[PDB]
Amino acid sequence: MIREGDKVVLVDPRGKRYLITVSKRDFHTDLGILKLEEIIGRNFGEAIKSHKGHEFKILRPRIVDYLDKMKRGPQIVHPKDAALIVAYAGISPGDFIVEAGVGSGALTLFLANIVGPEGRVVSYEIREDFAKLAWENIKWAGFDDRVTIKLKDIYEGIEEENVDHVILDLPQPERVVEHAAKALKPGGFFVAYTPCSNQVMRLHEKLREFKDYFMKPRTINVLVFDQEVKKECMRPRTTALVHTGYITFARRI
Amino acid sequence: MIREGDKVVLVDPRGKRYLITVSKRDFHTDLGILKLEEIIGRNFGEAIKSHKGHEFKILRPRIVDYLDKMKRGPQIVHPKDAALIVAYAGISPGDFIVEAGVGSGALTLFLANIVGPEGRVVSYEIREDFAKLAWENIKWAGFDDRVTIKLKDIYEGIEEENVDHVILDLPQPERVVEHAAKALKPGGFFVAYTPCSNQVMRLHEKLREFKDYFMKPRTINVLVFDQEVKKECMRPRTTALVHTGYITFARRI
Amino acid sequence: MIREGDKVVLVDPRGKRYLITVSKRDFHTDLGILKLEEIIGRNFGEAIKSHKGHEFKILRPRIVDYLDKMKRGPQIVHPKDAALIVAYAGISPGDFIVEAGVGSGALTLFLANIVGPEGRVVSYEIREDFAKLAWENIKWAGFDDRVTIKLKDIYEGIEEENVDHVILDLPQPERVVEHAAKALKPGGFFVAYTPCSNQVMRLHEKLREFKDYFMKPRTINVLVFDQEVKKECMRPRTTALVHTGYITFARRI
Amino acid sequence: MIREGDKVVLVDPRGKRYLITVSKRDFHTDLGILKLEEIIGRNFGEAIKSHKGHEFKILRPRIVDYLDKMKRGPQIVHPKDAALIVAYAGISPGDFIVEAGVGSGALTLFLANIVGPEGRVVSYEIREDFAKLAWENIKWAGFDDRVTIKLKDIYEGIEEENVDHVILDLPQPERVVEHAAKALKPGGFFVAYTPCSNQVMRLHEKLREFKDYFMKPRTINVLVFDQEVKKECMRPRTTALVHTGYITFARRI
Ligand SMILES: Nc1ncnc2c1ncn2[C@@H]1O[C@H](CSCC[C@H](N)C(=O)O)[C@@H](O)[C@H]1O
Ligand SMILES: Nc1ncnc2c1ncn2[C@@H]1O[C@H](CSCC[C@H](N)C(=O)O)[C@@H](O)[C@H]1O
Ligand SMILES: Nc1ncnc2c1ncn2[C@@H]1O[C@H](CSCC[C@H](N)C(=O)O)[C@@H](O)[C@H]1O
Ligand SMILES: Nc1ncnc2c1ncn2[C@@H]1O[C@H](CSCC[C@H](N)C(=O)O)[C@@H](O)[C@H]1O
Repeated sequence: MIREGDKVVLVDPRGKRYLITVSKRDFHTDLGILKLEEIIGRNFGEAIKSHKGHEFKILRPRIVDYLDKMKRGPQIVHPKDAALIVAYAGISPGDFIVEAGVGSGALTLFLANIVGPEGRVVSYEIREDFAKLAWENIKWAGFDDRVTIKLKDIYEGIEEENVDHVILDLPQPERVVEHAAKALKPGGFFVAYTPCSNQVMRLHEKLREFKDYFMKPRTINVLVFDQEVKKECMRPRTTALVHTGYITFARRI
Repeated sequence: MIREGDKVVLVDPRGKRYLITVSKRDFHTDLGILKLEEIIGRNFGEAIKSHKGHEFKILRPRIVDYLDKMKRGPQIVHPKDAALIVAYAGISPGDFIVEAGVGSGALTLFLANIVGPEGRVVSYEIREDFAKLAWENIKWAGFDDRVTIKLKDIYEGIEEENVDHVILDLPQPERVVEHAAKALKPGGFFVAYTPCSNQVMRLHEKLREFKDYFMKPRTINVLVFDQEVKKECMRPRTTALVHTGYITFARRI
Repeated sequence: MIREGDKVVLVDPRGKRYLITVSKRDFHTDLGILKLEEIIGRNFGEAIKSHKGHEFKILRPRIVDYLDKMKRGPQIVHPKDAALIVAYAGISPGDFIVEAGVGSGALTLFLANIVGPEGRVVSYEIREDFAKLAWENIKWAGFDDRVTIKLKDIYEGIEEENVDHVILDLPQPERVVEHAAKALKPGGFFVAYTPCSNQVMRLHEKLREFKDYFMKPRTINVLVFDQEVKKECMRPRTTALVHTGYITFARRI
Repeated sequence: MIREGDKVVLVDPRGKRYLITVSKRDFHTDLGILKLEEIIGRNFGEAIKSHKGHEFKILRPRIVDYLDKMKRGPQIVHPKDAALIVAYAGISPGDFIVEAGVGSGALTLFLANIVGPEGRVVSYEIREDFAKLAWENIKWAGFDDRVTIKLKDIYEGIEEENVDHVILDLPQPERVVEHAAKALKPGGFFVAYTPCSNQVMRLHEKLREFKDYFMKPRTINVLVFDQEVKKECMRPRTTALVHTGYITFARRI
């Protein structure tokens, strides 16, 4: 039951993915021209061929596909870091999240998927060009129902009340700690992602000032090694992404 | 609206958590005796005092509290590893998951929380004492509605059809690859956690045999460093958990 | 040609080492009493037996044995860190090194071994109990000929001239930068080991002030993983020493 | 007393090094032409200028400069790995080392520097073009006195006797274990560098066969992180070299 306007992932013989809207149009590939209207009426698992006879397999888009093919700026939160945010703050279906700044919306997409259609994410942003980019990513991924972008400076305050988590990727998360203490419910998490150890120190100094409002904070950083596994040789990949940012957690009350 | 039989987390002045069922009983602490009936009628955020005048703050249990206080055996999947499984396989609210072996239920609790009340997890297990331990953990955490434990050897087959993910923490995941190829929907993930590099090699040799059923597999391992952040000194903690297991992902067709 | 008063390493059937001075005495072990005079006249490679028949093999002490069996306080420079100091600063036979503070002498032993009998290490120290501990370790290891300990505060100056390397494990290495610029020959290294990232920042600010005296500084930290290699399972050891200190290098002129 | 035919390091205003032989020639640079005869008669620490007025400072070449500027092939042992070899096997001035294969001579240069003018390194090699490349590097660095290259296959045997260390960067170090057991003195080290975990497993199986000849083997791998230290931000460098090879040590008797 694939209809016109539906999104679909096409998979190459090389295993390359193309995330595509189904329409009566020509799609130009590396490996020939695809007649997209052929997809209509077909099912996931089936395939289409280019004019050169190369086969493209049809998959339902998953969160991994939207995240991988998203339009982005240079600074995003990596899936490995979003993964640890979700895990250590216990982010759950139905949660209400305040986040800032929205950026390209990578973290936002990840979180919106996790809280599900009855959860909510409100993301503050001060750059209208990034707000627009993120909004387009979020509509494209199908999460406009649960995510709202505000063009507003979160250092001036958080309008929301009884929130589950306040999640920051901002230059100065210490300017949000007081607002978060008021906005968060008992047991909710304050979480901040910060590239520099200078940021971590300034954040911790603020959290110490607010020690009657939070449990003991914890700061981590995560590294993921890829393994090269061939018939005659397993070893880690030679180079890795070794640093993106520190992640600090503080539980309210 | 805290009623009798409700679960509650009590937080120490030291920040220690006690995950408790509310009844009219006496609770014995490090810091004196608590009269749990006093919790009844109270609200989250409020507090109770021990007979020695020590204050215990009252929180709603979150997934982090269940995971942290769970009854466990010596071999569990760590939250950092569960986090990366969820992230790289795109595990989402409503998903249908086959898992084995259930173990103590740690990975199962984590996944059950992510898939939500309309998702499902079916966990196979061959040791009835672990099946019982996991079942008691899952009922305690409130997930009996969405998780089912089967006392059955998954090497003999997977009954389920059109599953989103098959997720393994088993000595021999290569003996499940064919069953998973049949059970998984197009685009679903096979994921296996394995402590030893020998397991990774055997698994990859099997996935190569089934290269027509899966995209190119990926194997990772994740390390999380804790930071020590004091007024005058920030540095990583001296010692870390540096290895638990490798994680392999292969996407179906 | 093993004589009385020689030092010798005795190796257990379990592979445990005992670094011992050969005299006509009784040595009490886990595995029985050893008659040490029986070593006299023997050669390296041969063995002695305890009164319970357990065999102790006789080796010549190497630097690894002195380092491993040295009397120490709680804060030393680890061999892995000393290794990188030697490597990245190009520490060589015949070099003249100024070091501070001596501590237990661990770094000093390592460096003294590398510069050889014609190199020299001068180590400054302000605590006389540590100066004595280090001196006893250095005499025991046979390096009194090339190492001198000074009971003097290196923040007040370095007397030495045309030195190859100034090597610091001190709370405030920035108070030594100016003295080191004067003491070092052209192309010599300033090197500083520091546990905290706050120390690294203060040091780098000082080195920026002295940017006309040094090349661009480099700061590293080193992690060594142990592998567990059994017949049926290879994997990294579960836990590791993941942080000791950062190491900063700056080459003079 | 810089005379003609001497080697010198020239340092750029940008901090770039040029390792050069002093002759009456013209040296063409990025920053103008250098009249190299001007160096004659001068001292280390002084400078030459290009015709364009840019200053090049004069340093004595150190092992770090030879290692950094060496002509190499694609596969060398990294200084961090050579560092741990030296450290954990206790490689010392005066040692006699057998090494294979010589490669580009990077490990050989490192080791030759450590053993000093009275130590010896004998390196076996089976490819004549690499033997020649290494020989040219070793003569250039000034170590022809202490290093000998043999065009010979070390799997056929080690001619040398009472050696301190046998040091391997070979596809199959297990084919050398028996020869090393015979060649090594009591307490000498067998050391092997291997990129793949499969090599580590085959090597350990051979060392278990020879367990009456060696103490318990140890396998490590080393990672060095670079830190970025700017006035307003300290953080690890984003990317790192995360794997080169494992290093296995076994002490003879
Ligand atoms: N005070 C503030 N309030 C709201 N947004 C802010 C802010 N200060 C900075 N920002 C925004 O925060 C963003 C940091 S980049 C955030 C990237 C995002 N986490 C992603 O994964 O795609 C920038 O877009 C910046 O404009
Ligand atoms: N073939 C098989 N089918 C089902 N369970 C199996 C199995 N082989 C081993 N097991 C079970 O797999 C488990 C591995 S320990 C699993 C721990 C779990 N992931 C947690 O986080 O708590 C054991 O309980 C073992 O009994
Ligand atoms: N200004 C100063 N001058 C000389 N020594 C100093 C000093 N400030 C601190 N110290 C000494 O520096 C030492 C730091 S611990 C050094 C450990 C040593 N690197 C080892 O490996 O064993 C202490 O012994 C302290 O007493
Ligand atoms: N059996 C054998 N005997 C001697 N050399 C061998 C050998 N098998 C392989 N080799 C050589 O071993 C080398 C591996 S590359 C060694 C690189 C070297 N450690 C460096 O740092 O520069 C190659 O030059 C190869 O020709």
